[PDB]
Amino acid sequence: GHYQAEAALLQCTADTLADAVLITTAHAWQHQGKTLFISRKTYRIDGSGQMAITVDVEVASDTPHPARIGLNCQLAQVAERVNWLGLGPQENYPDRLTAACFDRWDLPLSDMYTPYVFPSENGLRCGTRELNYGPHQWRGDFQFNISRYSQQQLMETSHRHLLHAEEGTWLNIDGFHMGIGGDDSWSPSVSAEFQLSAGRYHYQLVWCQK
Amino acid sequence: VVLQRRDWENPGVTQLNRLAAHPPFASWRNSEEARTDRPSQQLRSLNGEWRFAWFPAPEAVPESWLECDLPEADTVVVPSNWQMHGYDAPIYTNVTYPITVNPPFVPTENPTGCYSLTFNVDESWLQEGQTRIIFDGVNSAFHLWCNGRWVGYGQDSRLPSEFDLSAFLRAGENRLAVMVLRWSDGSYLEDQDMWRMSGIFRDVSLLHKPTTQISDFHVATRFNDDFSRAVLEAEVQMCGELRDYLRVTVSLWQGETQVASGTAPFGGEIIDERGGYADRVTLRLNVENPKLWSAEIPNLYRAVVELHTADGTLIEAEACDVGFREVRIENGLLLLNGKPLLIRGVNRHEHHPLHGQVMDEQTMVQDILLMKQNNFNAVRCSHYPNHPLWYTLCDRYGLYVVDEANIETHGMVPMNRLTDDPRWLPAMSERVTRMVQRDRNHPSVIIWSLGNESGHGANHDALYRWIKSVDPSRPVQYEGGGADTTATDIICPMYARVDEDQPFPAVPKWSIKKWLSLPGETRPLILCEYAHAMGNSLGGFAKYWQAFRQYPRLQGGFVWDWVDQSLIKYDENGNPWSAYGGDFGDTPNDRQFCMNGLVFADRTPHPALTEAKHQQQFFQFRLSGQTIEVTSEYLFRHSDNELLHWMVALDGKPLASGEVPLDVAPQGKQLIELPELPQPESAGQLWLTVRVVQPNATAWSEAGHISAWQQWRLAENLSVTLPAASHAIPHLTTSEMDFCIELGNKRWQFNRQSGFLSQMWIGDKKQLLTPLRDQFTRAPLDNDIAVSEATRIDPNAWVERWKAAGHYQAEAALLQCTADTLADAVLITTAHAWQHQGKTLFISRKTYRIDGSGQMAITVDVEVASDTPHPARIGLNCQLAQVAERVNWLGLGPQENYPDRLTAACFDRWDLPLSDMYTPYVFPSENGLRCGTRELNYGPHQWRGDFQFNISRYSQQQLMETSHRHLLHAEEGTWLNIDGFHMGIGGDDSWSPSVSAEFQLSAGRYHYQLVWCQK
Ligand SMILES: OC[C@H]1O[C@@H](OC[C@H]2O[C@@H](O)[C@H](O)[C@@H](O)[C@@H]2O)[C@H](O)[C@@H](O)[C@H]1O
Ligand SMILES: [Mg+2]
Ligand SMILES: [Mg+2]
Ligand SMILES: [Mg+2]
Ligand SMILES: [Mg+2]
Ligand code: NA
Ligand code: NA
Ligand code: NA
Ligand code: NA
Ligand code: NA
Repeated sequence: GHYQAEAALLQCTADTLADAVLITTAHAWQHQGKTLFISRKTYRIDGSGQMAITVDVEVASDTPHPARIGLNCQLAQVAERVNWLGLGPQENYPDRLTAACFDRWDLPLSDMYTPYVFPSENGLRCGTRELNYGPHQWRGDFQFNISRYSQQQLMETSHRHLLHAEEGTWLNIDGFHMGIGGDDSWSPSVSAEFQLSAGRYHYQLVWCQK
Repeated sequence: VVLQRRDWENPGVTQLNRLAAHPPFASWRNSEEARTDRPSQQLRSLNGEWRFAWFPAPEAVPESWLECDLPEADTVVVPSNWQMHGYDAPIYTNVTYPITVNPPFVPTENPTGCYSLTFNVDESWLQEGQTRIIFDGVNSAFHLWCNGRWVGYGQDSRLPSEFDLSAFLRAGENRLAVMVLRWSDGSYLEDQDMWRMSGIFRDVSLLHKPTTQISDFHVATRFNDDFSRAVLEAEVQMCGELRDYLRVTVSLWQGETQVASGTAPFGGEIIDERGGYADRVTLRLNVENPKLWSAEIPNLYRAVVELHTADGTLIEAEACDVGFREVRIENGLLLLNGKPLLIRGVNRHEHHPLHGQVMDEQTMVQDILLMKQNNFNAVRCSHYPNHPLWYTLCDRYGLYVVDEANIETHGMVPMNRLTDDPRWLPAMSERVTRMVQRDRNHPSVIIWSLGNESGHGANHDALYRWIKSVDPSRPVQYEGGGADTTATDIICPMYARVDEDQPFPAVPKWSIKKWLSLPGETRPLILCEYAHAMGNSLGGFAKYWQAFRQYPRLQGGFVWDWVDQSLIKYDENGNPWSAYGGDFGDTPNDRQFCMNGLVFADRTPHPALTEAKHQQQFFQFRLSGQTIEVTSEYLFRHSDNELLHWMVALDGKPLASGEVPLDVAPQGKQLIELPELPQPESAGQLWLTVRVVQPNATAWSEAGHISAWQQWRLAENLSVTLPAASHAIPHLTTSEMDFCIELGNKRWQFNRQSGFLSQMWIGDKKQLLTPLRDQFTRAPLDNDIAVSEATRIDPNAWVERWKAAGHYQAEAALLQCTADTLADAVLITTAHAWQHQGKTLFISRKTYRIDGSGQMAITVDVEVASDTPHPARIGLNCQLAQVAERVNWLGLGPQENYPDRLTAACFDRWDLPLSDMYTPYVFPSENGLRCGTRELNYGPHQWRGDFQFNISRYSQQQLMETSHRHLLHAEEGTWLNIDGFHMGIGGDDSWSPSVSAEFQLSAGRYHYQLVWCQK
């Protein structure tokens, strides 16, 4: 029920600090009485404008290891370029990133999408410390993809020519992402060291304006 | 003549007047005594009280000593090593010879032990037949006199020397004089990494044989394809006068049943143009469906060899235990009785902490029992022939033995300088040939070894072929010169790693997996030494066993090694302490490098032993849904003394348990279907534990012995239900120097100059003696230190890199220390930089969140500079004020376990006395860690999370500064180390970096979280 599971709110509080506002949240994703994931976050917005998001996730040991642990949202902005400090310039995944180099990369938005004829998750870049898109900057240690196509649209479409640019830009920022495998394509082929099996996961992001 | 000839400085003379080697004799004059292995009146022990005098050199020995007792002499127990009686110091050196390397010469100051014995010989022993003396072990060379007359000379410390005394003895009182030299040319071949001692250290006895005697006999057993038929072949040799009326009978016995018998006159088959051996005969006995010998089932028969007259008068009888088994290498696999062995082996020196190198039955039995109880099936005689009883016990209890010649020339440059020299071939040959002649009839001996660490010389090739020629029944192995030379049937490296190559010039150690498939290579690989168990070690052990099980031609190895070579010394109050190299004034020395055991010298187990037991299990398990699949790794036995106990628990709380009898054929599988398990009410992780129990006692184990276990995680139910909001609210008191938080009779004090929780108060009672600080270092393990020779330092060793980077000197510098008030909590935020000489090694960012329930939530985020050596640990430490009796935890245990040595540990609720949370390694280091812990309880304290911890009365600082365990003092309160992360311990070897990459703290950024509350 990973594709069906809905977020249920456990906690949502706000506190005023010396030079910041702190929002604290907790969610559970459940499928037929079973808790698959728990997400606990703090958002800390300070006087400089930077929003620090600290995320701690629990994944039930007996549920299949998840494909990714991250956040997504649809930005209103459509910008021409994507600028990042991390692995590139081309698409790279945890078990396929040796070719990629760490550096400052700047590509048009369209290069951040790989037009596989059968559409799927694509265009990820790993080992990223800084991502820039229009006025937005994200900092941390994350994997990301960015495009005009949502994960849902990619999931529901069988041919690349039937894809349509959605309003704004879909951003997926992951703290962790499963390997892609490929020893073969007709059995589970992702190696254990690339499966998200740790049980507890932590990542932090800083979101600010350029 | 004796002084003039200096036979102890001539590798061309290794003996004078010594009798031929042979299998164990007792010269029974009663066949029934021979059958039942009862004592023999013809074999008398001379052990007990002898007289002894120490001299600095053989030139210092007064001539009168030959004729009568020195009044200056003392009375001492024999067998003994004279260093153990305090006459001079034992020397611990590893590679470097304890004498100047100048073959064949030894120092002129050559410690000389003068032993003598006045004893009675009855006339009946001298009127007829032959009286010989037997010295089973004399280190390192000796001259023998009897009633003042020179008898002979012997070398090789590890095999018996025998001399005919018939013409030297008189009726009544006789006197033996034995002049034992510490050093001789034989010492050049005796450079084993062990204490250098000397003396008459094995049994001394007298044996009476008739003039017409059995002088030798060899037992072979050959089989048909399915081992349903066997032929026992016994070759027998005689000395004395040949007569037509002489006969030999060989009988085979199964318990009290005679299964076969053969009789013949002397006279062998024609072997060449000059005829045959008139003084030998070969009897052949057919055996149908023999019971086969193995370590699994050590079935033994008894062979009795009788020399007699045609009309039935017995002259004498000899006998041995016979094990029907075949050892062969076929298609690259070592087979026993047609099945591929998986060698669960260990190297074992003959060592006792009180008695030195003197071995006794009790110590031997204790070692064998502990080995078998810990799933070992094989032992390597590192590096010399053992005390004869050892083989008899291995025959009877069931262990595979590698019998090894007493040859090690490690200290030579290059290592084969002597072994490639034809001048040293005679001396080397006697150490090989006399071992074979003695031990060839033992079923436990399955492999011959040419010695240890003597490079590869032409002499090895010659002696390899000699053994292959005289004994085709056993493979020959030898490691020197790169582990895969033409002098070895088995690729037998030492400390070759599983996946990692070590490409040393000329003698590389390939990954064992890679080694097998090198172009042209076809042999099986069995490590003669692996998993160096020095101190806190055996990291990565499971990696070897995973590989052994996956690759057919990887057939195991022998752990180095069984028992720590520590010796007992006494303090001023007579209290004993464990000593090592250098503690006896011995110099130069190699310090603690003599201690590499799975067990302490007194046979108390190190934590590593349990890891060995678990990985060497004979049953394998898989879980699929409700089904447990049990696979047998036995080759011969059905599981006829085994039952499976299963237990399902929820965070340590038993929910269901049952038992099923195991009925598994060798190599077979059994499926056990678990019953419907009731859903647990509470949240948490369900764990399945299975264990294999032996309901019945055996020769080697008690009833209820656990032989195997395994755990799996089952269903987990994550906690979604929030704690009911506590009504109380903590109060922050700010001052210039401190942030104080109060909640009832509870205070938390954070120093604002340092940025650490410097104190906690429960009422008016202090909880901390030292502030809670970050710790990134450990008191270095033997593996960390990585020294095999005290002189040499490896700049790549972990301790060296840590020291050079300033990890042990690093000073915390405060970056940020702030306090905030939330609706229902106080939030303290800190950041520290650890720096050495301008360079930042680590940054620690923390939050402490204290709520109304009195729980302190600590979040820690650490950055580690990518160019600093990976740190030993990422954690916190403090000295608690409390000293409590018990430590209680939910996590891996009960024993000490580390990230790369935790497979044996089980997740459960464990409760131990505080003292059991400290492992008393003789050389102190980081110790007592327990991993995968979710909850820890000590006195009033509780910590929750996912962490590793150790807890004890010794700081890392004291452990780092103290060279011997007995010098450690309990500190005030209790030192707690709680780690989010801890580096592997390594152990593949202990003289270079050995911690595998997946166990090094290389991630750059680390996060862990702890909750500290009062229980
Ligand atoms: O305790 C070590 C153990 O291992 C074997 O080899 C010893 C070791 O000594 C070091 O000085 C050398 O650098 C290294 O080449 C060698 O492996 C030996 O067979 C054992 O008897 C014992 O010393
Ligand atoms: Mg690369
Ligand atoms: Mg000599
Ligand atoms: Mg050596
Ligand atoms: Mg006895
Ligand atoms: Na699709
Ligand atoms: Na194997
Ligand atoms: Na050693
Ligand atoms: Na059974
Ligand atoms: Na120490």
